[PDB]
Amino acid sequence: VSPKTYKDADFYVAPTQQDVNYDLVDDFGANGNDTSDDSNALQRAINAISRKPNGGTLLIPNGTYHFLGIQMKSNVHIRVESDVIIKPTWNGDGKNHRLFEVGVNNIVRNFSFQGLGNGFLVDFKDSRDKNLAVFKLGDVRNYKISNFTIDDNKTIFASILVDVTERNGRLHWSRNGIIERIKQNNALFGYGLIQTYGADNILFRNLHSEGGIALRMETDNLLMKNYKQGGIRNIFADNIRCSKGLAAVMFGPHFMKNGDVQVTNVSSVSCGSAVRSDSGFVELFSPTDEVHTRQSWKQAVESKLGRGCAQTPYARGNGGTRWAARVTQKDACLDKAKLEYGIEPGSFGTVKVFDVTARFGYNADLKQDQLDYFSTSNPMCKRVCLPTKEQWSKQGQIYIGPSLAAVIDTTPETSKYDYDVKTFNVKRINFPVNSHKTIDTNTESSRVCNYYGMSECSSSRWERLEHHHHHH
Ligand SMILES: [Ca+2]
Ligand code: NI
Repeated sequence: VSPKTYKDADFYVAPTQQDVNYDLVDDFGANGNDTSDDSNALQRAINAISRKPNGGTLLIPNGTYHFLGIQMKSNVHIRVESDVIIKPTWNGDGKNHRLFEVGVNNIVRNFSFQGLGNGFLVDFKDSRDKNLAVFKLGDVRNYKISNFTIDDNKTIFASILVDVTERNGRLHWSRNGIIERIKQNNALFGYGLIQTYGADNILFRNLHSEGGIALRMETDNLLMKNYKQGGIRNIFADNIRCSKGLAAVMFGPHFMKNGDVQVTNVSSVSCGSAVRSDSGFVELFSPTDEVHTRQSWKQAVESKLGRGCAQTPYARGNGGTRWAARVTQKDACLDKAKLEYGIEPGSFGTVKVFDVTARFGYNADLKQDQLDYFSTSNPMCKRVCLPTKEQWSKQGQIYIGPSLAAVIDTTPETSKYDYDVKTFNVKRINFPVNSHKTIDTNTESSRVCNYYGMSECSSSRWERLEHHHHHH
């Protein structure tokens, strides 16, 4: 079997007309030389540009800029010179920030943002703000974002949120685009370069995440739960790479029913696996006017579903009055929950991954529920470490240690909502004897690691100091 082919114009069509072309410093008064905020300048430039029926280009010239919460607009095409450094402007209000928002609070049509030459840098290393994404996308169509390195500091926040937004009683999200030639350094395990929530006809290409997951197809979030709208469809990716992370490519549908995805050329070095699949699952949320306790919400649920059909309900945020519970993964329970609440576990349609190469290493991101898969090849749990509380205060959520497999697949969960990640020409390099090529639901495991008394990771290892950057 052969992969499906395509051309860049299938996703993104560049402008044929242009009314204006400006320079961020010369025309708008950005200062590339001090540490002042350049947000106003950038936005004034963007605004002036979208004013014109055919828009135009704005050049961001060499220098160091500070931007935050900028609002993109239709028919603006930003070009960024290769010695630019972009930094998040400081904001101490403790909320979730992004450098750039595309179709989040408006509607955006023909838009691009491109590094020239060898690419530029977004730098988070000196930021005091932990809550940062580079781009958040909503209602945007026909776009290209392209060319740069993100120097992260394990912030909370996939860097690029291919996300939904809410306008006039429905959800909206991005249709045709390309996101390509981006490297991320020093990402947090539970995050990475791309996270997708709602997406039609998007090409993801030449993307690399150091840590976490490069292409996270984990389709979750409030608005989609509530509106029963969103998810991803007809996604193409090529050249997805992981280093010192969980996975290059990950499928995790949650509650959303997703479309088709095709991936070619997946590589990883020193990651959990090159490809990862999770089963879908259902959470039932208690009503927002009823006052509930954990035990009362479990009871409402076991009442309609059965003894044993609810998992341990957790708290909705702070408050303590609103509750959510996972339906147990048993066809029976899942069946009644379908009949009774009209909702089921999520899945993906046709999924094909071509050319997967996983190179063994010693510094993968590892989840605690994966450690027992070392039983066959690493029966003394060598080279696995626990991060200190200063490094990560919820000890046991993340470990650093040897690669486990080419492909991890937890999808066999359930009967009716199972989905099929087809993989082709899968290779491993330098895995030890008795190790796993695929890990699934049936794979034999057995505790060999000290979960909470094993030795702790050096600062050097946690902070990836051995990696001297050369994007310079
Ligand atoms: Ca400045
Ligand atoms: Ni760097």
